Amino acid sequence: TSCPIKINQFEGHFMKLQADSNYLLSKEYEELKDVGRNQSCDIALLPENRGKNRYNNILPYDATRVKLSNVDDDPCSDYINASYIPGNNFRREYIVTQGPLPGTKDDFWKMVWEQNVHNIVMVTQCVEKGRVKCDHYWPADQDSLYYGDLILQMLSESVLPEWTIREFKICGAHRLIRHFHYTVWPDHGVPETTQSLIQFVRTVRDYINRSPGAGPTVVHCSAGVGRTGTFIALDRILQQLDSKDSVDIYGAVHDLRLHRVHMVQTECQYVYLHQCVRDVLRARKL
Ligand SMILES: [Cl-]
Ligand SMILES: [Cl-]
Repeated sequence: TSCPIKINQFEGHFMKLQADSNYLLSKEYEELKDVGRNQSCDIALLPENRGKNRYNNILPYDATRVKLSNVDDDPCSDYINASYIPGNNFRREYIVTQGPLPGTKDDFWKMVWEQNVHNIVMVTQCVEKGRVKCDHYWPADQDSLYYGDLILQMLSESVLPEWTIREFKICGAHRLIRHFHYTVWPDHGVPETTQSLIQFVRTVRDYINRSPGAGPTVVHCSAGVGRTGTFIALDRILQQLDSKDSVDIYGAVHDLRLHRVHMVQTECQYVYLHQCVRDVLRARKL
């Protein structure tokens, strides 16, 4: 369930993994294949919930799903496609979810309100080369909108070359929510540089560390598994490097997989995590 590498050995460890056409890397990534796989997704499968899943084969485990509150009238009114995920420090440091659908964006905001979320991380565009990935579930401008019993107002939007940071006020109290939208992930494969995602993660983590009251950080892409799991794994491992004498990429991904299917969905993303750590450690060493 873990594979901790001493920082001074990490360079050579990763070269070793990469030798003979990623021979041993592939072997290790495959060891993760089965983690979590005993767990059912019965609630997600109930007829009343079918329209609430973006992908009919990417569903939260019963044991770790986030539940919406309910009172009077409440079939599976408690359902959203979202899972609690541990971080470097505590259980439920994140909530991972699918890209909201037009028909579940009210549920999404209800969850953000009920869970005291102050930071949302989005690692997809809404449409990628014409394929719908996520509904545009926030306001397009500063004009307010209702989502269910909540009112949302976008107070600010700061567009940078690789991500956009929005701030919303939500009234249900009123709270300030920041949205960190990474806008450059390639349509296929991982980002072209490690620096891009490293700098994005570092920026998000700065803000999270400035939100001590908050509930979990929401992270999503389209399905809430591959890019999302890579983002969370990188956030967790970068914190390891700052605190610790070793780094456990395998262990972070193992832990993510115990909580949601497919977290870090491709070997390419698993390689990218190693290349990110390799690059940070090279710069430190120097
Ligand atoms: Cl749920
Ligand atoms: Cl960790």
